[PDB]
Amino acid sequence: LPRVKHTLVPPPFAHAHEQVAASGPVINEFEMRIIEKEVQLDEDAYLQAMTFDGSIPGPLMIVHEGDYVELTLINPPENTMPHNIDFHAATGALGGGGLTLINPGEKVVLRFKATRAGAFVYHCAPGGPMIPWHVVSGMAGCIMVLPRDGLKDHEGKPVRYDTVYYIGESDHYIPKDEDGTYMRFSDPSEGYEDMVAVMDTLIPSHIVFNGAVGALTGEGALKAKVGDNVLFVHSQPNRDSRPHLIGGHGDLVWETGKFHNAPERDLETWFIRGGSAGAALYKFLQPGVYAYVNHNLIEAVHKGATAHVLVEGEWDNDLMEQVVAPVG
Amino acid sequence: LPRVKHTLVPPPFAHAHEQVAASGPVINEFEMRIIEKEVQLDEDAYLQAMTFDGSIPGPLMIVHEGDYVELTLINPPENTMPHNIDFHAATGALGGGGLTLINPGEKVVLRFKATRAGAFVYHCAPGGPMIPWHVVSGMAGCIMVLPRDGLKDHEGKPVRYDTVYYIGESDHYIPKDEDGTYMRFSDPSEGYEDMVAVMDTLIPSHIVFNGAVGALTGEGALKAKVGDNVLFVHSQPNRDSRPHLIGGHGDLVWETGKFHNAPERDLETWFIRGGSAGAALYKFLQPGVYAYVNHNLIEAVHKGATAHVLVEGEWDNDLMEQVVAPVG
Amino acid sequence: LPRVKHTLVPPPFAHAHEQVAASGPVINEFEMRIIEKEVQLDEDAYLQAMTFDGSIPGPLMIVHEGDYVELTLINPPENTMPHNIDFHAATGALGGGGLTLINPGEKVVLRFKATRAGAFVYHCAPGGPMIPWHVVSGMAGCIMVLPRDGLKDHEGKPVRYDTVYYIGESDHYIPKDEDGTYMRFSDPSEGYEDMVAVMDTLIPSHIVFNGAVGALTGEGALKAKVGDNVLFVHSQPNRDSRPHLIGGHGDLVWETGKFHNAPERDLETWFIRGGSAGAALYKFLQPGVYAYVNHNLIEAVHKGATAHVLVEGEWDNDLMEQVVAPVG
Ligand SMILES: O=N[O-]
Ligand SMILES: O=N[O-]
Ligand SMILES: O=N[O-]
Ligand SMILES: [Cu+2]
Ligand SMILES: [Cu+2]
Ligand SMILES: [Cu+2]
Ligand SMILES: [Cu+2]
Ligand SMILES: [Cu+2]
Ligand SMILES: [Cu+2]
Repeated sequence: LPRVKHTLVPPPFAHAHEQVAASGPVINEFEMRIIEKEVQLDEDAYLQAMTFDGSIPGPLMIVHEGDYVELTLINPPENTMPHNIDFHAATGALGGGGLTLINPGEKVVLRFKATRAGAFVYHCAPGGPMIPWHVVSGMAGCIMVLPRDGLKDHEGKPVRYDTVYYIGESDHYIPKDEDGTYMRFSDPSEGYEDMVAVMDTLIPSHIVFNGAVGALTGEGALKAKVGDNVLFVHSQPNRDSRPHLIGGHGDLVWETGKFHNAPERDLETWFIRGGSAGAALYKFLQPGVYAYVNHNLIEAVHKGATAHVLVEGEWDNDLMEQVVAPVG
Repeated sequence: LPRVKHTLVPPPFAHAHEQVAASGPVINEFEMRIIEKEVQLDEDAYLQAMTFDGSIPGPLMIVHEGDYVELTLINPPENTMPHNIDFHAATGALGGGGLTLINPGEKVVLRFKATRAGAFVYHCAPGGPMIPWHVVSGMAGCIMVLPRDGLKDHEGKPVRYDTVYYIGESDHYIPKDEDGTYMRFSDPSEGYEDMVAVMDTLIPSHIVFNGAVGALTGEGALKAKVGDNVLFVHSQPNRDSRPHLIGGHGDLVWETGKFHNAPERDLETWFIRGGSAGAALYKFLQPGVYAYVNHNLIEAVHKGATAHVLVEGEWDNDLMEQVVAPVG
Repeated sequence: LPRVKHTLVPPPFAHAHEQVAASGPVINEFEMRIIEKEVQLDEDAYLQAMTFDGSIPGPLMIVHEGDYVELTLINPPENTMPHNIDFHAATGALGGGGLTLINPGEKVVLRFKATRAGAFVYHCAPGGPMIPWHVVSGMAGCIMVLPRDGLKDHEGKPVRYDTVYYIGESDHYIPKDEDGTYMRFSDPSEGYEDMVAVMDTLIPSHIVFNGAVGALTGEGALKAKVGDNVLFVHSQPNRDSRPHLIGGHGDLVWETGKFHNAPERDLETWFIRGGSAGAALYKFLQPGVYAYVNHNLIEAVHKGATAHVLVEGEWDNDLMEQVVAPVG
């Protein structure tokens, strides 16, 4: 088979690809380095992060149904623990976790057949309590396996996107000291027992897109223009989310994320099950600012689950118009 | 276009309408007044409420797909803060929020095209932390945009309801003093910081239908008779719910609430995503008392998410019969 | 009508049955005894349990659509409270709860027509605060009503399972003393007020399959072989779950659990609404160990929602292969 070496890019962007496969099955070669590091989630809050390739979420991989995926996974000697990878896209050996456990100073190569079309979570899952802990420390991403002939709507008709954005949502459990200030540690292990107590409450201290509060706002805002059909691929490896595009809709939504299932239409809010990725297409109709949020608004605003989309184009008063401006 | 002025009625009832549109597109004129006021949620518990039209939820609006909606929104001078409105039914300007921000002593008129069929949440969303706070203080309702030719089942066949009820479910976060008694305040602002702490736990103190524990029980129980096809439109603007009609089913369920998607059948329990409205039709077969509940039973019973339906008619022993009464 | 007396077996197994009905409608006779008893959930944790037939979950009943179900329910004199049963499968009288309330030292016989195909929760629901309390003390099971002609896929084609397993997931709220140790009581009533406080937080202390942490692991692991099509019927009577078969998929998934609705395909993770049962079929392709988990991984690992499946057969390197073993 032909082998294609890909260069991953940081989320929310995606490496170069084509929606409709240009070839018959290929072996897609990917490489990722595991990076443990403290990251700043908010002005007053830090996480002892464990990442694929230095980003939360890990980068998006895009392949086609029937392709193979060959991952070189490296755990550099400066990391402090073993890691592995479980692809929900894959069949067998706990998604690949049972064949990819590597100590710092080791690498491994896993191949699997992308037999099923859909956006899928991949995440670290080293065993026992390590499993949730690695995941809630940021060790999860997504692979999108597109049908070879691209996406189809509820009627089996072609649908093409102009832009794909990968929104990784992650819940985190940062402990606080007696003074109510978030705690900081030398490394992940020193913070573990304090983090476990917060985990056991099941209440996140933070719920973020692209690894930090406000990551996808300001300079990081998503960009589009009126007329663009945009695919929003949204992962949540540990906890449910309820995405909503404020001022928009889900034109075609695969909330369970698997492309051979008929999508729903016209959704106001959809549902991402913890442990999964979903996808929604919207064609922008109005210019302006949009917020993409988890529509538990406390999670959106207090916990950090808000992104912005900035949309260029011309306003359509037939869709919406302020007939009388605020007046006494 | 023809203009139709509607008189809203308090939930769970709905203003006069016809399921199948009597006309081609019309401009539907609605007016609502914002009312801030303390409301009693339970025997020992009060909320500093912010409401559309003095009710939690705000009243149901019913229009048809392709109609326009023209809302006059008034913030009377006796209120203490700015408010706006975001219709999930609408396209652009954050659902209308970006064009409807009004100070006390102001009004605004917004028009939008109801381009998509479904039950949709509308809610206040003034910006930043104001967003969840206004919503969890009760500032949310629903608009139902029916297909011009009325509802259709999974086979595209006409389905007609005899009665519609709008069940608005709302989560609230009432703080407690050191003695464990729920706190009361002079106004919403005086209660804000205490309420924020409860919000951050993500645990509601109360989860209610129609604005109070027991609101839809006793005198407020819903009414039907055997043979009635009843549409239950159920909103939850901030948090998930899992409705269940005890002793019944969802005959046709649009849990994501959008009428051009095929409904599921025969559901025991369905799922309303926080930030959305869903709808379920049931044709009553047995007389008696039914409870309509959020089927997290702790939320149903301890938090307040229980309504009753009282159904007239004749019992059918073929469906169910007590063959042997309780005996030693 | 012909009468068929069934002998229930403890979960996760199912009493003898045939997927395709061998007959026209029959009256299915079942008997269950209510057993109150302390059960051990984990090494350090006990529950004051209330059970159908001495198991959490209660045993699986299997019938066909259009059959009748006739339950003899016995509350032996050694129990301390009244109990009843609500079948979500049934129509009228709060699912049968209104006709089955029995004191210790009493029995009752309820008949209902299994008019709707699907997996359905049954649970005790004696009234008011008793409702959630009985349920979270373990008093819930499942009845599966199969279409008379067996299961059909998304295209209406026959699908046959080789094995069915009933996974009952239950949330529990065990209180802790000042020393942080889980409390133990003489009986359910002595533990009630302490348990209520934990319930009101909505945070389970434990979330288990088959009634205990690790119940479906070790000796209790589920068994299959490559090529087996296995139906996983999964109930959760009070709280949502998000099942995932690690290293596998849901080939055909009815997450809302009702067999006349088209199933989704290729799911990584699916969603069981609290108050419902869902079902997923998977045909095993790789041998080895699988974990079946609630994919909130904190719930899976810290709270107890993990089961194992041990699968015999031959490994297929085309699906997955470790191309390079861990190396420096
Ligand atoms: O619809 N914005 O919460
Ligand atoms: O089915 N009543 O919880
Ligand atoms: O996919 N195992 O969490
Ligand atoms: Cu790891
Ligand atoms: Cu996983
Ligand atoms: Cu407001
Ligand atoms: Cu909204
Ligand atoms: Cu009971
Ligand atoms: Cu129930």
